[PDB]
Amino acid sequence: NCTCPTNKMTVCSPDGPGGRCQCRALGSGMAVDCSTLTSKCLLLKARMSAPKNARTLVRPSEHALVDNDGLYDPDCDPEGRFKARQCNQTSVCWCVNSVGVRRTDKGDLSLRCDELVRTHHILIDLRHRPTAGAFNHSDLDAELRRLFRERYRLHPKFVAAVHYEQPTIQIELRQNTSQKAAGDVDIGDAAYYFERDIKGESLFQGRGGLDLRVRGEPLQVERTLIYYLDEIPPKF
Amino acid sequence: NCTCPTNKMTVCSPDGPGGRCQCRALGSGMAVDCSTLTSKCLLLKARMSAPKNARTLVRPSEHALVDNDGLYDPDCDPEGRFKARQCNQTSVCWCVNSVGVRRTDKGDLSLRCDELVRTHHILIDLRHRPTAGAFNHSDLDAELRRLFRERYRLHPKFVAAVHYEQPTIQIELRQNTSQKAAGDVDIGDAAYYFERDIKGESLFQGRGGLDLRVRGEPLQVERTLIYYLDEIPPKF
Ligand SMILES: *[C@@H]1O[C@H](CO)[C@@H](O)[C@H](O)[C@H]1NC(C)=O
Ligand SMILES: *[C@@H]1O[C@H](CO)[C@@H](O)[C@H](O)[C@H]1NC(C)=O
Repeated sequence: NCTCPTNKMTVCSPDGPGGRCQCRALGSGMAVDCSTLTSKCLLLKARMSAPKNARTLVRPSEHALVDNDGLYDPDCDPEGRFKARQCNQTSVCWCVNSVGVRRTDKGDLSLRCDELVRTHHILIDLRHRPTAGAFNHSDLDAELRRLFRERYRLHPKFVAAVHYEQPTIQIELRQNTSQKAAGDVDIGDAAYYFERDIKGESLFQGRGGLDLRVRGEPLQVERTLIYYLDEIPPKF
Repeated sequence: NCTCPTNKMTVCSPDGPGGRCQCRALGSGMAVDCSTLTSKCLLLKARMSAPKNARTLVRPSEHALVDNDGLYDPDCDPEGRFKARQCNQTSVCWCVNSVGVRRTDKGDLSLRCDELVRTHHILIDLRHRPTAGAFNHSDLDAELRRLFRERYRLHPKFVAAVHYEQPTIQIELRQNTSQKAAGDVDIGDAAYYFERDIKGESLFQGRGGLDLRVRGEPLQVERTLIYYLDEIPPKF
C-alpha cells in the first residue's frame, strides 16, 4: 500500500519498476525517506507549495499578509537542509540557521552567507489548559522523553531536560554538530514535527494531532513557544 | 532488490517503511521515477555532481576546460525540467530552452527569462562505420522506431521521420506542447538517453551501450549531431 507514514505531505503511487511504490515530496518534488523525519525545509516548501493550477481557486496577494511573518518558501540544498541564504523576495536576502529562522539583517542580492549556522539548543515552552491541579513531574518527564524517543525517533541523549511547574512546561533539546552521527534525526526536525503535532497539523499519515496523555489524564496545550539557540550569535 | 532500471545515476537502499525501497537522484537528491525516463536536467546535475568528500580525489582546476563547452551543472525546477534562467554560479546568467542548451546572449544577475521555451523538433544525425555495403531503408526505419518505442518508452507518433542515405542516417522527432499528454516522455529526455547510449555511457541499469543491430548487422556509430529546434527562435 503506497503510503509515506512519516510525511503525509507527499505524493506516492505504484508507478515503479514492477509496480514499485514511488513517492516524492509535495511542492519541492524532492525525495523523501518515509522511514524517518523529512527535513523541515522540504516540509516548509510543501506547506506553501503554490497549487499547480488553481482553476477555480484564488491566489494570495502582493499585499495580503499572514499571522506568522516567519512563514515563507525556502530553497533547500541537495541534502534536504536549508541553504545558508534565503532570498524569497525581489532583491531582499538574509542568512538563516539550520532551523530556518533569520540570523542577519535583510540585505540585497550581493549577500554572502558562508556557513549554515547550526541551531544546537532548542527550548520548547508549552502551557496547557489548567486542570484541577498539577501532574507529577516524573510522569511528565517520562511521557515527553518517550514521545521524542519513539514518535519523532529522536535519540534519548538529545533531550537535555524537562522542567515542570504550575501549567507552564519546558523542554530542552541539545545537539551539537560534533555529537550528530550518520542518520540521526535533527532536533530542528523533531521540534518542527512536535510543534506541528501540538498545533493539530501533524505530518504523520494516520494521526491528526497529538494525544499527549500523562498517566490517564490528557494534556491539551493552549500556548507554545519555541526558542532556537545557535552556536554563533546572530548579527543584528 | 533495490534497483532503478531507468536511472543508474541514483542511490537506492531498503531503508523504507517496512523495508521499502527509496531511491534519490545523484547530485541533486531529487526524487526519481524509475519506471520512466528522468528529466535531462537532473541527469545533468548528476553528471558533474562534485563528489561529496574527495578525500584522495580532487576538484578540476578553475582554469581547466572540458571537451564540451555546453556541459554545466544546471538548476532544475521542482518538476524536474530546466529552470528558464541558468547561472552556473557567477554573475553570468542566460536563458535556456526545455532541453537546456543556450538561447540568449550571456548577461548578468538582473536577467529575466519570462518563460521556459519549448524544444519541439529534434534532429539526430548519425554516421556509422562503413560496412561493405549499405542497409535497407525499411529495416533501419523499423529498428529505430522500435528502439524509440520500446526502450526509451517514447510514443510512436513523436518519431516524425527516419532518413537514410550512404552511411549518414537521420531521425526527426516532433513534439509540440499541445500534443504532450499526462505522463508522456519528452523528446528531449528520449534524445538525451539516446545520445548517452550512442556514446557508451548508458543511463540504464543493465546496459552499458547501444547494441543497435539492424537485421543482424551491428551498427557502430562514429559521429553524432543532434540539433534542437525551439518554438520561439533563440535571440542572439
Ligand atoms: C516571500 O515573503 C513574503 C513576505 O515578505 C511573502 O508575502 C511571500 O508569500 C513569500 N513568497 C515566497 C515564494 O516565499
Ligand atoms: C560550469 O559548471 C561546469 C560543471 O562541469 C564546470 O566544469 C565549469 O567550469 C563551470 N563554469 C563556470 C563558469 O562556472
